[PDB]
Amino acid sequence: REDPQLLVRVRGGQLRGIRLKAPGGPVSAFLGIPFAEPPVGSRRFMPPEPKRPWSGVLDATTFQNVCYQYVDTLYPGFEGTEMWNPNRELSEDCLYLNVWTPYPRPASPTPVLIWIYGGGFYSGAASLDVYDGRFLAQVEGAVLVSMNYRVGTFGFLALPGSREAPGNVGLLDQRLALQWVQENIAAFGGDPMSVTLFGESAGAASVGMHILSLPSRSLFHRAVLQSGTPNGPWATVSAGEARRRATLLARLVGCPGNDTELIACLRTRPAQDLVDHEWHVLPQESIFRFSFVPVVDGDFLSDTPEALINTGDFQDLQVLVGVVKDEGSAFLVYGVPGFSKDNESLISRAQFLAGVRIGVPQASDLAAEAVVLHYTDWLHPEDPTHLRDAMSAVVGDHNVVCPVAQLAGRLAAQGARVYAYIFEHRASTLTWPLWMGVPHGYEIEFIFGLPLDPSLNYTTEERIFAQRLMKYWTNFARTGDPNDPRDSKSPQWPPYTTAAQQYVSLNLKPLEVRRGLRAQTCAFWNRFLPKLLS
Amino acid sequence: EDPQLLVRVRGGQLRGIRLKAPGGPVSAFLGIPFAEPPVGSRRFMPPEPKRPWSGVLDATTFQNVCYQYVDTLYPGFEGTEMWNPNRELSEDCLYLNVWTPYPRPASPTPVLIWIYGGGFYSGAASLDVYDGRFLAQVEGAVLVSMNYRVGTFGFLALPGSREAPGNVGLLDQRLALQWVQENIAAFGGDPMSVTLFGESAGAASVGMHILSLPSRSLFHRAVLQSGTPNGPWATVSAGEARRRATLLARLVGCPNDTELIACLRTRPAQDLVDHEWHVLPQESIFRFSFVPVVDGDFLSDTPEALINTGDFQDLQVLVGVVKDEGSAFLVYGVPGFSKDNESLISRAQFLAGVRIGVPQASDLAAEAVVLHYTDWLHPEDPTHLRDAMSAVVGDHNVVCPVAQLAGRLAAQGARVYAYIFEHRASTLTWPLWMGVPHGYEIEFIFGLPLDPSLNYTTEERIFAQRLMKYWTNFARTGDPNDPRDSKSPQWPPYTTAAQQYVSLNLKPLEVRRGLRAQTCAFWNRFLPKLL
Ligand SMILES: Nc1ccc2c(c1)c(-c1ccccc1)[n+](CCCCCCc1cn(CCNc3c4c(nc5ccccc35)CCCC4)nn1)c1cc(N)ccc21
Ligand SMILES: Nc1ccc2c(c1)c(-c1ccccc1)[n+](CCCCCCc1cn(CCNc3c4c(nc5ccccc35)CCCC4)nn1)c1cc(N)ccc21
Ligand SMILES: *[C@@H]1O[C@H](CO)[C@@H](O)[C@H](O)[C@H]1NC(C)=O
Ligand SMILES: *[C@@H]1O[C@H](CO)[C@@H](O)[C@H](O)[C@H]1NC(C)=O
Repeated sequence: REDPQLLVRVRGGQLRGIRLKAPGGPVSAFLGIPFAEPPVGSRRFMPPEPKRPWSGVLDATTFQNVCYQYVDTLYPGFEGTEMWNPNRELSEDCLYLNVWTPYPRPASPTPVLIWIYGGGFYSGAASLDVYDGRFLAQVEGAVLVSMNYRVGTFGFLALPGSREAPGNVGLLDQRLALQWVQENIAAFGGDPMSVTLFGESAGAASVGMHILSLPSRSLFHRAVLQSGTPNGPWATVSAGEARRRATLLARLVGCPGNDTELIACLRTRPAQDLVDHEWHVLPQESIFRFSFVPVVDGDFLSDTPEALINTGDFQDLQVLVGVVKDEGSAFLVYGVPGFSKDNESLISRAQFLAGVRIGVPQASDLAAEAVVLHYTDWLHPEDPTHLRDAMSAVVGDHNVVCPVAQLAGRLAAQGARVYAYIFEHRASTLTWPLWMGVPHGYEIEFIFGLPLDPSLNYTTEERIFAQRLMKYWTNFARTGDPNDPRDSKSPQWPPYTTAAQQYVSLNLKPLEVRRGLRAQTCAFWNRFLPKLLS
Repeated sequence: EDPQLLVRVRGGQLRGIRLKAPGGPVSAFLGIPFAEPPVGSRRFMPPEPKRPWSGVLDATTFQNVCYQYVDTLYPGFEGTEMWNPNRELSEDCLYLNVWTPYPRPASPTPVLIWIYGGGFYSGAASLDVYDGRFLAQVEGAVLVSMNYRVGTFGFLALPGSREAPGNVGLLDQRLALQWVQENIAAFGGDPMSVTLFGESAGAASVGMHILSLPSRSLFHRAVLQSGTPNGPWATVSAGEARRRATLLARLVGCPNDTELIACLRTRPAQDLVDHEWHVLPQESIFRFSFVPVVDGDFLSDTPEALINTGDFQDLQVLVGVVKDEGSAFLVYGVPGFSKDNESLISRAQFLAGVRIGVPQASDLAAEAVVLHYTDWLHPEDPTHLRDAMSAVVGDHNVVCPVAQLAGRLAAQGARVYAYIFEHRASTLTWPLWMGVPHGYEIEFIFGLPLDPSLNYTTEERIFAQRLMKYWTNFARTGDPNDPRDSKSPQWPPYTTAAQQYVSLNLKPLEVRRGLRAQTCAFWNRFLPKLL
C-alpha cells in the first residue's frame, strides 16, 4: 500500500501524487493534472472545455507535455537559452496543471500562489526548473499551483468575430485553471478565498489581463506582476492587426472567402508547420514583438488595456509590481545588428540609430529621432559603451519599465495598494555575459528559492537573499503586505503612491527606499511619445 | 592746460578730463563725435563720417543718449533705473568715449571696445556700469565705448530701399570701430590689437561684426557675454522687418517705400517709441521690435547659415552666460511673476508662461518644453515651476544659442574660451529668487567693486580684480590665462569633443564639461525638427 498522504480526490477523480525532497524536508507534488479536454483536432483555436471526469487513480507524479511552440536555436548547448526551452514532449495535448503542497498537507487552509509563466505568448512551460514549487511549499508552507496554457497560434491566433477562432484562448486556458483551483484546491489544504496570481513577462501581462477582465476577478484576491504589464506595446494587438496576421499566416501555409473555411484549413495543418511560419507575420523588423498575443476582442478585453487602467475602479486590489535592472539587454542579441553574447557588443552611433528603429518599430522618423536625442550622452555621443547601454535601456524602458511605471501610477491613483521594486542582483551562476547585467527573467530563480538547493552552487548570501524574497512574496500572498508585522527594525517597504512614488531596491543589501521610477525618462515614453504619434 | 589732456585726432583737437580712479588718475575723452548727427533727412540712414571742426572740442562730459524707451515698470527702483538713460535723450547721439591711463601709455596698448546691450531698443555708453575708469587704471587698457542708434531709429528697415536699408545701428558701431583704427594711436591705443566686447544685444552685435566681412579688418578678438548673433531674438527676416515697419507706419498715420519713409521722417521721435511695442507678432518676452535684419548685405545670410559654414581659423573668442539668464525677464509679461513677492506659480501658469517664453512654439512644441522642464517627482511644486520657467527663458534665448555658437566656432577653427558666471552681487536690488540675472556680471568685469564707496565686499573686490585680469589677458593675447602665474587651475579652451568651460565665482576656477548639453540638444537639434 501507498503513502496515505499522496492520495487525493478532485472533481475530477482520484489523483496519486509524489513525495518530493526539498532541502529542509519533504513536499507533496501533484503533477500533470488535466484541467481541460485536450484542445486537439476540431478543437484547435477553440476555447478550452472543462476536463471530463476519469475513472481510477490518475497518476500525477510527472510533468506533462509542453504546449506546441518554437524551440530556441540561437545558442546550442548554452544554459542561458536552454533553461527556457521545453523540458517535456511538445504536444497540442498540453492542458495540465501542477500542485505543490507541504508534506504532510496543512491542517488549516493555506494561501495559494498561482504561477503564470512568460515567453512572449509564444513559448513557456510550467515544468521548467526555475518554476519548481518545492521550495516555497517546503519553506513557506505555501500551496503553489502552475498551469500550461496554449501559446503562439494555438493560443492566440484570432479571426475576431468568428466562432471558430475568437482569440485569447490561451488566456481562457489560464482562466479555466483558476476555476479549477476554486473548486478543487481545498482538497489539497489550500484556501480558495486567498489566491494570489503571480507571473513574469507575458505571465505578468496575463496576470494584468485577469485584473482587467471581469469574469476572472472572482477567481483571485491579489496579484504580482514581474517585468510585464497588460498595457504597453507588445502585450496586445488590435482586432484588425490580429485578423491581418492570421490571414497572412493562413496564406503562408496554403490556406486561402469566409472565416469558417480559412480556420478549417488551418486546423488540417500540422502543428510544426504553424510554428515554422509564426514569425513571418510581424509587420516590421523588430525585437520584443511577438506574433500571436492577446487581442482586444471587446469580450475578454472590453477595451484596450490603456483605457481600462485609466478608467477602472481598483479599490479592493493589492498588487506587487517591479522590474529587473536590465530588462532590455538580452533582447538585443535577437535581432539588433552589432550585438552578441560572445563579445562586449560595443556599437557605433550608426548601429545605435538602426537599433532604435528595430527596438521601437512603431515609430516614425520624428519619433525615433526623439528617442535617439533623449538617450544620447551629448558629452560622449560616440562612446560605444554608452551606446551599447543606451540601446539596452531604450528596449528595457519602452517595453517594461515605463509600462510598469504607468501601471503602478494608474492603479495607485485609482484605489489600489501597490508595492513596487527594482531587482538588482545578478546571479553568480548567470551564463549571459557581464554586459547584460541583470537580464529579463533572472529574478525568478530567487523568488522560487532555487539558491536553497546546495547542489546549484549559489553563494551563502544568495541563499539568505532568496529566503528574504520568498518571505516578501508569501507575506504579500498572505496579508496584502510584503512587510513582516513582527519584525519592527528591518527597513519597511512603503506602498507606491502618486505623491511620493516610493519603490525598493532588491539586492544583497537591506531594503533601500527610492523615489520615482525612472520618472523623467518614463514621462517621455508615457506622456510625450504618444503625442508625436498623432 | 594739461598737455596729457589735449589730443589731435583726424577731425581736430579734443580736451579731456582727468578723472579719479581709486589707484590713481586716468584721462577720459567723453562725447567725441564720430558721425554727422543722424537727424532730419538722415533718420534711418547709414551714418556719415563726422566733418572736421575748428579750435578745441570740449570732450569732458558724456553726450546725449540715443532716443529710446524709458523703463516704467518699477519707477525709482535701482534695479531698473540703472539701465535707464542717465543723460538727455536726443536723436543727435553718435558719440564715443575713450579712457586711457594717465600719463598716456608709453608704448601701444591693447584696445577694448565696449558695445552695450538693451535688446537693440535701449542702452547707452554713459551708464555707471560701463565706466572704463578702472580697466584703464589697473590694467593699463585703452577702453572705448560708442553710442549707437536703437529701436526704430537704429533698426527700422524697409529692405532693399535706399532710405531705410536696415542695420544702420550696426553701421554706427562699424563707423566707431573705423574711428578707432584711424585715431586710437593718438591716445596710445594699438589699432592692431582691438578686442570687441559686449553683453546681451551688445554681444549679438559683436557676433554680427564677426559674421560681416567689412567689420573683420577692424578688430582681432571678441567677447560675447550673455548674447549671440544666432538664436531666436537677435535677427529678423527681411519679410518680417518690412511688415513691422509698414505696421508702425500705419500706426502713426503714414503714408511705395520712399513716400512711407518720408512721412515717418516727419514724425517726432516720441511718436515712434510710443507705438514701437505694438508691432510684435505675439504676446512675448525676450523679443524686440526692431533688431538687425537679414539683409543679404551687412548679413549675407542668416547668422545660423553663417556660423555653420564660416571659416574662423585666425579668431579668438571668449563667450559665456550668467547663472540665471531668464529670471529677470519673467516680470515683463508672464502672469504670476513680480519682483515684490516670491513668484510661486501654479502648473497652469507654467504652461501659459511657456507660450509666452517661446512665442513661436506650436501646441506640440510647447508640450515638449513643458514635459522636458517638469520635475516628474514634484510636478506641482511652485518653487520648481518658477525656477523652470526662468530656465526655459534663459536656455532658449541665451544659454543654448551660446552653446551652439561656441561649438560651431570651435569646430571651424576658432580658439574658444567659455564661462558661466555664478556670483550674485551683494548689492543687488532684485529679489533672491532671480539669482544672478541677465546683466549682473558687467559690474564686475568693469571693476566697480574697486570703488570703496559702492559698498561691495572685500571678496567682491578681489574677484573683480581676477575678472579684469582674464578679460585684459584675453585682450592682450587671445588667452585669458595669466602667463606669469605658474600655478593652476588653467582655463582650458572650449572644444567640441571635451566641451570645457569654467565657473566664475568667489571660489577658484572650476573646470566643468558640457554646457547644459542634454538640454541644449533639445533646443538646438530637436525643437527645430518639430517645426
Ligand atoms: N531565422 C529564424 C526563424 C524563425 C524564428 C527566428 C529566427 C527567431 C529569431 C531568432 C534569433 C534572432 C532573431 C530572431 N525567432 C525569435 C526568438 C526571439 C524572441 C526573444 C527571446 C527572448 C530573450 N528574452 C530575454 C532573456 N531571458 C529569456 C529568454 C527566453 N525566454 C524567457 C522567458 C521568460 C523570461 C525570460 C526569458 C528565451 C530565449 C532566451 C532568453 N526573452 N525572450 C522566432 C520566434 C518565433 N516565435 C518563431 C520563429 C522564430
Ligand atoms: N504697456 C507698455 C507700453 C509700452 C512698452 C511696454 C509696456 C513694455 C513692457 C513693460 C512691462 C511689461 C511688459 C511690457 N516694453 C518692454 C520693455 C521690457 C523688455 C526687457 C526688460 C529686460 C529685463 N532684462 C534683464 C535684467 N537686466 C537688464 C534690464 C534692462 N536692460 C538691460 C540691458 C542690458 C543688460 C541687462 C538689462 C532694462 C529693464 C530691466 C532690466 N533685460 N531687459 C516696451 C518696450 C519698448 N521697446 C517699447 C515700448 C514698451
Ligand atoms: C560581436 O559579434 C557580432 C557577430 O558575431 C558582430 O556583428 C559584432 O561586430 C561584434 N562586436 C564587436 C565589438 O566586435
Ligand atoms: C557546482 O560545483 C561543483 C564543484 O564542486 C561541480 O562539480 C558542479 O558541476 C557544479 N554544479 C553546477 C550546476 O554548475
